[PDB]
Amino acid sequence: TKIAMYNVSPIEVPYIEDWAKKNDVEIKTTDQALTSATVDLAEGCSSVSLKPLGPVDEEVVYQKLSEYGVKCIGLRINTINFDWTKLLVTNVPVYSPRAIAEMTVTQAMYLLRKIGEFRYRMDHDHDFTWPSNLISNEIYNLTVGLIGVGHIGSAVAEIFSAMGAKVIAYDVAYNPEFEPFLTYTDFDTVLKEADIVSLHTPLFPSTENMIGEKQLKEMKKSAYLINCARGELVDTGALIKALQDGEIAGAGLDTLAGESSYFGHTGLTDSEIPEDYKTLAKMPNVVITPHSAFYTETSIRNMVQICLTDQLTIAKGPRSI
Amino acid sequence: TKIAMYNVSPIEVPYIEDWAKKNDVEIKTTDQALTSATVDLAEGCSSVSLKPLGPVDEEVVYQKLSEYGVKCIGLRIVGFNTINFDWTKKYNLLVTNVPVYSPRAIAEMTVTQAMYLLRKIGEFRYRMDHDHDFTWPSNLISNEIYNLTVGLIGVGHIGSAVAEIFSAMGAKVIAYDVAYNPEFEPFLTYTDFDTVLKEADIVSLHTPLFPSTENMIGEKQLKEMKKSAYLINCARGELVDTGALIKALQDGEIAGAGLDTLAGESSYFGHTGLTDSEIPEDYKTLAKMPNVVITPHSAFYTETSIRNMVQICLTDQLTIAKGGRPRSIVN
Amino acid sequence: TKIAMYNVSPIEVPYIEDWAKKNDVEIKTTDQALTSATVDLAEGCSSVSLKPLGPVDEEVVYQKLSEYGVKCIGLRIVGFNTINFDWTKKLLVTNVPVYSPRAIAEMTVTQAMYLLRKIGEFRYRMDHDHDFTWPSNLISNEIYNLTVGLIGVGHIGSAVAEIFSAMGAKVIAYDVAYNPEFEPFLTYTDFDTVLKEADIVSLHTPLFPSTENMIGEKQLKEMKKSAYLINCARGELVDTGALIKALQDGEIAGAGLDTLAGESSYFGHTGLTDSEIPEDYKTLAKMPNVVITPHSAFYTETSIRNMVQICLTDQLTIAKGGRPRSIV
Amino acid sequence: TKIAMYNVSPIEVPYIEDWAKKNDVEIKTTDQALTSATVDLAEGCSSVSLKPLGPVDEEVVYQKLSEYGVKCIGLRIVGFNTINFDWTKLLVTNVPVYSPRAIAEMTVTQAMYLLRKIGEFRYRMDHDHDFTWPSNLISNEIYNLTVGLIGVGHIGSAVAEIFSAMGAKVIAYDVAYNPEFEPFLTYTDFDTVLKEADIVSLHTPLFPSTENMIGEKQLKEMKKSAYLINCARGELVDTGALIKALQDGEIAGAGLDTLAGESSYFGHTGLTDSEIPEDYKTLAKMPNVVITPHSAFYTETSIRNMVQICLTDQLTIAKGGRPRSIVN
Repeated sequence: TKIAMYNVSPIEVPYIEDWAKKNDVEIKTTDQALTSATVDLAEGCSSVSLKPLGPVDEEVVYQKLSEYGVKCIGLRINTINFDWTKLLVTNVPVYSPRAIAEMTVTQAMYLLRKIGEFRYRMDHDHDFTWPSNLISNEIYNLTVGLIGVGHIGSAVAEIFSAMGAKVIAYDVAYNPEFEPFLTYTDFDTVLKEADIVSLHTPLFPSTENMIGEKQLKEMKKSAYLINCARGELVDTGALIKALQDGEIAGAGLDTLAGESSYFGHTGLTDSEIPEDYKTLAKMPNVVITPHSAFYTETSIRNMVQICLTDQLTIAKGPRSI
Repeated sequence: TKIAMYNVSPIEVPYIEDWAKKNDVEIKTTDQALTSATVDLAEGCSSVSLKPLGPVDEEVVYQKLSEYGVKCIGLRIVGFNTINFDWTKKYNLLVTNVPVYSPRAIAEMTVTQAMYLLRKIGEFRYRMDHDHDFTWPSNLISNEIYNLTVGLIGVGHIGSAVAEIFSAMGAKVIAYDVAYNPEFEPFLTYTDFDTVLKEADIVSLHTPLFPSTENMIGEKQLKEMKKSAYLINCARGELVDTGALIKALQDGEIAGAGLDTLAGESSYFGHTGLTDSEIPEDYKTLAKMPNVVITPHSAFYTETSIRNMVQICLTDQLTIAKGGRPRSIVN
Repeated sequence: TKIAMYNVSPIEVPYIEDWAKKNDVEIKTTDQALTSATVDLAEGCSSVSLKPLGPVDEEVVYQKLSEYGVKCIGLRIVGFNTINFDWTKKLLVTNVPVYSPRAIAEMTVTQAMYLLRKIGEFRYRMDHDHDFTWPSNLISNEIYNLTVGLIGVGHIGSAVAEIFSAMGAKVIAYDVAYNPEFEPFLTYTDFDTVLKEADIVSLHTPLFPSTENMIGEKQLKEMKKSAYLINCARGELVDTGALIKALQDGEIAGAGLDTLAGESSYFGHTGLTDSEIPEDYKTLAKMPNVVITPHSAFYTETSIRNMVQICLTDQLTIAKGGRPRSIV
Repeated sequence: TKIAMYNVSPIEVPYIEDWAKKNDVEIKTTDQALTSATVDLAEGCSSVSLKPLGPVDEEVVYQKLSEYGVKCIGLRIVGFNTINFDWTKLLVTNVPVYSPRAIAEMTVTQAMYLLRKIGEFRYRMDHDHDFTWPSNLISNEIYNLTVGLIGVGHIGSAVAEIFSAMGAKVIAYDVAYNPEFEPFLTYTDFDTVLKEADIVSLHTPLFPSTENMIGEKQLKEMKKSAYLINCARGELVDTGALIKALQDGEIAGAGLDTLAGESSYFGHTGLTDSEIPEDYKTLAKMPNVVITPHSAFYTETSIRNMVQICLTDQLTIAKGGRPRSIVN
């Protein structure tokens, strides 16, 4: 059984070759996205694997898939026109909840200890003193609020509750197994009571700009906001006003609305990076990361490996569909 | 029953009045140092309490103290170097300190720096802001903490608290202490110094500072660490030979470092209006490094810490007034 | 809208009356099973709700159901096998898949800690020998120096892992399927190794034909003499004869059971003759290194609350042409 | 540098031998108390180690020890009442902290066993032949419960870390404040602990002022559903009061490792019926009580630490150290 991969980064490669040899399956690979110009590669292959940057719109790819004997298209992570697939599609539902959870916790502790604000005082004003307004506090004294909790949210809960924190959380769906770690309550209560706020809901039209002005005047003025989920969840401009006028204490971001413009690219001009970004990046009580929350060996390993072993069971007869 | 308080900063005040209500003790307060000028205020007090900025230099102070009948000089800090003890025995004067005030403050700073470094955060921001580069390079992939072993040198209040925390998160904690405490076995495994350095993905210092501990971390010790590993010092600068740490980072002996305290820190931390002349190249060299984070000995700086420095001090002195001797007494 | 409930227990009532006054919904109830007779109360209902002990084997029930404009049968348990599914082509079926993982994880843990401390063994020497000494063969250990092994790890296996891991024990586990969300709490490994290394072996696979009698002689001899076997899963995972033999010979050090092969005769029954109660129960039950409970791992307020509320909320969702995921 | 050891038991033997072997000391041993016949063994030795059952009250032994030229009496327990300090005039060292988690774990174990009603169920199964689930034997998940500690030291705090990890709310009364401890518990007053906890655990030391600290008034103050755990010291509880409160439904059950008046039979065999007390028998017959014979301490770790902390203390003595274990 032969497999054909697409969109591969050099970092995915080692784990690919480790699976290739471990499951004793022939694998062919390439960094380029799957097109009509690269379908020729899935010859013999029991499956094609993608990790798409973009839509695979043109439909003759599918024609060639089922003509070549490909049983399945397996993603490593909606980019698939599902109408044309009537081939089996698969995804990678879960790669490392702890990855994004750990980034979340990290950004929140950095801000809490107000490290960014101290380094500014130190480096620009040359002020190595301890001001009344920069006092910090222990994590167990705080109560954390989560807007949306799934695989990523719950890992965040287990960690903070473990550190002694009260976690309170709003989700439209009751999972009982989470009760050891958090108290379910309403949206507003979460915003009102929480010293750290972490976004973990999905992205839908209804959820776009979930967080804007109201919310921020509504947060504790001493609260920090954490978004390791999707930039479209936050009204960015709103955030920027909120921060300036001090309606929150800080924000930690792994993502911003319109991030695809510059996240993932290199060698940009001052002109190609947006001012809202440039403005936040400059705030000592903010931290931004280039959507890197997902980026651990475990994430990489599981993005490749889950999909290939799946792909092996499809060259014979799993839940990923 | 009366206590005189010195060196009070605004920030202590609410814990001060708070404690004075909780216990029914009368408190006189001042933001000034204890000297010949101000010893007056100790009148009819059982104890004075300080958070000193310098030696208590004047014999007169101690004499006039035991002459008022002040039983004890309570410090609101661990440090008692600022007290002349020849003279505290000469005047039959007790001295107390606050040795333990908020271990989780520091353990939490420790963890925070570890995690920040581990997620390469400062290194991404660098690529972002200065090379205008937002890609994920190969060498900046991170790992989850439950896959790592964290290594403590010195396991005291702070060390064990680091252990309970990183252990709560599933990391393996190994540690070297000269002293065995069964209390800590649920959270760490004791090993030897050499091994802690050798096996650890994170090395965190928590031994006290002695002559026998000055420069405990040096060239040989940074050579023995992993290329991948991070050095954390939220303990004391003097544990680290700074030049050596610089050399190690530059030479890629280790991957990064988190510092709350520096050797020779005492001449710049907690100063303002410094001009480049008065801040060292030591600190400058470390601070431009994306894989280094430095805080200004702020590991302790939480409301719990401040509060406890007030209240632990004041109840220690209240029990001295009552005729007790608290273990906070310095001998 | 209307929902009718059968198999209701006194304990369920408050939680139900709460969902009821909360959702603006009529609920009519009865302690007795769904049948030819009692189908008559499902009139006008969007749904019925069951917690059955027998198959609902009468066709008439189903037909009169689709006759009343009843949309769904919602089980308040996991096991939907008490439904004939051919006839449900008339009718939707929902279940309550997860209600308290932790209820069972905490029973599991309690029984382990109890044997590990040898309290039943001590009370035996105190009460029968008038002996209050402390013998060599009764020394115990701290949980963090022991390694806990899981055969099968689901919602329950992971909750258990979470707890033990949190107390500082090492956890190993065998599951046919890989779940990344469990790595902070356990290490995956092979079946054999779970048995060979563990000090406590707990079972959390599901009952299947290919799984019936998972634990027999081979496996018990392979466990550590000092190990403890926990079954808070399903009795049929364990061959009672083999278990009895092993405990008797010292091939394992003890066992905690909430469940037993054959248990249906007597679990759930009162006023029993000594005949009505089988000898293997009485034999394990006479042993001080055994603890047994009557299939109440599940039994907490959280489980009752959630078994009622999840199922009703699902029924409402289906009363509004919703389709919550507990469609079966 | 040679050591004499007294009171050794079969289980200690191995850690003794492994430590003498690891540190190059010779040790001599004997199972009887140190008195004036066996003192003859401590000749040439730099220190002794006992684990006493009753007072060393012979003066020959003290001055014969300082004649043989021994420097300290190392105890392998916390309890020093047995050494006479008039006669030590000789240093005395004890072993103050040997395995907090051993006691904290018995505390937790007993607490979970109670909380899950395994004893009450065992009674209904074995005496009533009743294998059903009653309303009063509904149980609860630990994270929904709150744990109150009277007294918080090495042990009470270890109990706190454990219950905190499981997600319970922990609260404690102590006369002293321990910053190290705020992550696991919240300090408060005595009344409040009794008033709000679903489990009460005793961890205060025994002092004249603490004798009968939990008695009639305090038990009326606890909740009908609360359990009392005493893995601390029996004289802390008024057994009469406790028995009668259990009888009246003032509390829901209790878990005990120690009893006011235990030293008559705990650690003995084989008593007559007259020799095991009425109170004990009353409690032991209560399915909602659990009683272990002061085995809370009794682990591998504990035995080991008792031996090795004492011997190494004694070795730092022979080379001229004066370790903090010195009690004068």
